[PDB]
Amino acid sequence: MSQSNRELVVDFLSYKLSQKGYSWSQFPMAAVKQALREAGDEFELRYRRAFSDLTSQLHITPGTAYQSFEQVVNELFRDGVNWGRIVAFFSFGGALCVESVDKEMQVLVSRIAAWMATYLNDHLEPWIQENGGWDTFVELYG
Repeated sequence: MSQSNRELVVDFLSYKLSQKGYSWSQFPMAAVKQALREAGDEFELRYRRAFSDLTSQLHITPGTAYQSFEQVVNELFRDGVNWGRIVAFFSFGGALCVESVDKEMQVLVSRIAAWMATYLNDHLEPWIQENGGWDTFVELYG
């Protein structure tokens, strides 16, 4: 999970940046990654606001600390965790990275990736592991 999740986060963020015309140079596993990439595209297809409100609540700068990131991300889970909210969490991180590149703060991309892995391992893996693990995610979104 530690390294697994780190790799999962980097893959999704790299996918999103590539897809959107940005560089990703600031950085069954294969089945998990693919399922998550598609899940995110489906999610963003419906919700296209890009978490403007949440990103505004965060207004990320090189000075922003994890605790602030954690506090804002917690908003997605006020009613607890579920697969859709985990997908939204990945999408939110992608949105934060795109925003960071648009502001010429590409230095933040690897930082956001680290923050996401930390948050995933700390707050989301408990629920994930209790509900089938990533195997169930693939089975549900693959």
